[PDB]
Amino acid sequence: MYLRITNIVESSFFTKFIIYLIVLNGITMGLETSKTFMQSFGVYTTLFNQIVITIFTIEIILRIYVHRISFFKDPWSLFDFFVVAISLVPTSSGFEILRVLRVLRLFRLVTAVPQMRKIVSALISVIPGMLSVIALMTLFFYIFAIMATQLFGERFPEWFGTLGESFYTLFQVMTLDDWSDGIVRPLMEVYPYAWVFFIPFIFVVTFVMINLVVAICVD
Amino acid sequence: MYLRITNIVESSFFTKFIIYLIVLNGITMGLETSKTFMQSFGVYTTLFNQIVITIFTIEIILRIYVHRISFFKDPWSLFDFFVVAISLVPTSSGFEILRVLRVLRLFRLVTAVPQMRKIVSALISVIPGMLSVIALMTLFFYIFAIMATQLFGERFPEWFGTLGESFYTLFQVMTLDDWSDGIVRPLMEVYPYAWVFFIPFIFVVTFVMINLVVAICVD
Amino acid sequence: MYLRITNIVESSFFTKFIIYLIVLNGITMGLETSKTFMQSFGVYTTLFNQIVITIFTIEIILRIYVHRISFFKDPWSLFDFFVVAISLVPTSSGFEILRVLRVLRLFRLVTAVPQMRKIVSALISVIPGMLSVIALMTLFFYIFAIMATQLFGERFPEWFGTLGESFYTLFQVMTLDDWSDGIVRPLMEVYPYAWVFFIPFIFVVTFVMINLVVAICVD
Amino acid sequence: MYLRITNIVESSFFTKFIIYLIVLNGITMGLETSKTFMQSFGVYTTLFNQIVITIFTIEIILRIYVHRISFFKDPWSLFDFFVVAISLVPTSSGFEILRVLRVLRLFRLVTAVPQMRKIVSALISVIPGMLSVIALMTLFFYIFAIMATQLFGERFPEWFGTLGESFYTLFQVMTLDDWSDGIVRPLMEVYPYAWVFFIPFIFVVTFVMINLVVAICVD
Repeated sequence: MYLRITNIVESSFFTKFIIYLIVLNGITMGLETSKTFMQSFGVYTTLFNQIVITIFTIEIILRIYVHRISFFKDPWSLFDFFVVAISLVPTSSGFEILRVLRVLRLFRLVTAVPQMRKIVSALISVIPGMLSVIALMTLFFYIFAIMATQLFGERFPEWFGTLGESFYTLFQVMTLDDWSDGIVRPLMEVYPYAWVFFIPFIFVVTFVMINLVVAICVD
Repeated sequence: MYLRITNIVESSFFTKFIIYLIVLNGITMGLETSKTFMQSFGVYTTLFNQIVITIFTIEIILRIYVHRISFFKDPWSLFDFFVVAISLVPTSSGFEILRVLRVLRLFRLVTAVPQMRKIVSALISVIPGMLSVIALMTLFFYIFAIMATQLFGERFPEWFGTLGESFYTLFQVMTLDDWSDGIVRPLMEVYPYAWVFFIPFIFVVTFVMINLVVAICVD
Repeated sequence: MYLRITNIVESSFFTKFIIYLIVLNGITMGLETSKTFMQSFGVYTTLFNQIVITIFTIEIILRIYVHRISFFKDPWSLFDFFVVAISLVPTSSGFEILRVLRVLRLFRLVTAVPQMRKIVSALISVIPGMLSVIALMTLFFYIFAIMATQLFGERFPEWFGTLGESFYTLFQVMTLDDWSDGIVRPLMEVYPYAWVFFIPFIFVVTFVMINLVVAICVD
Repeated sequence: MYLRITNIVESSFFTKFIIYLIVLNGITMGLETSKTFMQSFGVYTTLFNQIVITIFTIEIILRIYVHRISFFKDPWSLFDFFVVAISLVPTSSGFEILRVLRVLRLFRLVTAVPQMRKIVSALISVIPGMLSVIALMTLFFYIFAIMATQLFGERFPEWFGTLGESFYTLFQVMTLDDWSDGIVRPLMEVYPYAWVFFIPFIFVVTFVMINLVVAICVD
């Protein structure tokens, strides 16, 4: 039966039938958003969904016989597996992000369709060249997040009260998001020199970030 | 008479006459801005305006006899047709954007003056090589926009209450506009973990955009 | 006496003496900032200031005899004349920005010291290659500034009430400065679709600007 | 005994033992952030800290015998000396930033591990080719900071009242942070033309910054 199904699975029809369902379930998921649409055709699309979920597990079963070990060493397939598994965790119990994480199956449109895979791959490939810098920065953040917690967290605990809070705030300063009127002018009403912490933080972090883009512009 | 007008239309004088009108009609449109000016020369200009609109339909009519089918296959010519067409819908009925969309005719200074054609074409030409990325992202936006509507739309309906609302908010976060103090800090007073949605969102989207600029800086 | 002074003017000591005065006068101007310093040594400083202003006119007089026409065809010389000229209009009358525009003489440090000249020249030289795009942009801004004034200036005159206000507001959206929570979200409370005006505006302008940087990242 | 210790110090075990304390002390410093953690194990980790602080002085003492003058001409070594010395200044007297500056020792993970060393060095190396620009800019900032103090500091002392405040505010406009709704729109309520100061300042400064990135994307 193997070559029979290996011929079904590898069929152009099959790959296109899946791509056809993704665009439908994506279109159908934009509709589940509408409280109006749901009052009318809610029962329709709850079923249609569970239907596609089966079809997708059947496929993942079919795809596994045909590829076996080869399949659990394919990034795009591994993905597809975990993304369908999520969609299988009952519409109940645990966390309800699991109900929400179901929308991640629409990323299969990236998986199932080449050129996308190409483009995603193109992107992902740039990351290893970035890991030295990314490491450097995270060390830097960690170091500064610590200083700030112990320098401003007493008076300013919303923003710096906890190590995690300082991380969030420092991230916000890095994106240069409302950094002065939002964080540093306030801080300075109590700690006049806080500028001595943040201006250097800004230079270094933006400098590094310029460098990193230039590196991605030469590899 | 065909060649008579093909020599009128194709004449340098004809083109320079048109360009001359555009600059005048453009100057006059900055004047229609002044409620003061309109109270004095308001009548002067409304007529000046209907005049140029005629002169331009005459030209488009002329330009078409000289080119026939070659014309409705020229971007720049097609443009001026539709742009002049907008300005033909009577000053009344329907929507009032049509009255406002008239000033689109000043883009004819781009259409009728070389160099601008060069630069605009330079620009437009870059877009095809971005279509793979642009799609990747729009798929991404669509996915996240759905996640956010169902994760935050009950408590935060201004920002995430509807799929389209979420598009806009997500757009704003992506342009890194007031994202933390404006949207996520508020969100977190109710959903402590919202940062788990927006920081990853910020990374991907900022990553992708650097790559896109670096790609353009290759092609 | 000509070659005598041409040997005075062209002397290393002369130039270095001038550069000496620039850095001294520049330091003195930072001190003129202090309301304290001025109560103490304000008199000390205003005389030294007028002294420097004399010396500089003397120099500029001398420099011209030694170059004649050659001088008023030197950008950097023209600058120095026009900068020293500003500092010559008496401490009284007309516009008082003239008292303030005096501090522009510290740009003589760019003018009198090479390498700076190099760097400045390096920068300025990039400009000609940008003028087609800068023209493109100004036309774009002019067209949208007009549309916005007539679409929004009635309900929102602070931001769009006048052609000039719209220019300013459009510039601000372009710097992506507080654009959503500051301008468009407000606008939309009255004009739900204003997003159809600003998102396209934002795309084009940010596109064009990226193109301009890559263009510069090639020449 | 020299070659004995020169074989202790230069050993793989030595180097990797130091790296072990850094990642341990660094972990231990994130924990001293928690006032919870400190209420239970505060005793443990103050001593652990003093332990590592001894070990680091012992090590720095050892490393100096092995290198003598060669060491005080190594940037990376000099660093570790200063950073350990900071951590020696008693947990008392003077200022409290010295207690806080202790966390700078976690930068030894950069110093004591290559690739980091490489990356940091790669970055720093880019700096000297920026110094003409960095200098140019600081002249410009100083000039405009002076102008602003005398144009806006009377009515607007929080933002432009003092030379240093003008520097800070100018920095913020340069990072394009809340500049319009935060500073210039306000300013314009009193000085209508303030846009004539900040728009040019924005152009020059944003221009220069683009040039500097393109420079770094050449060298």
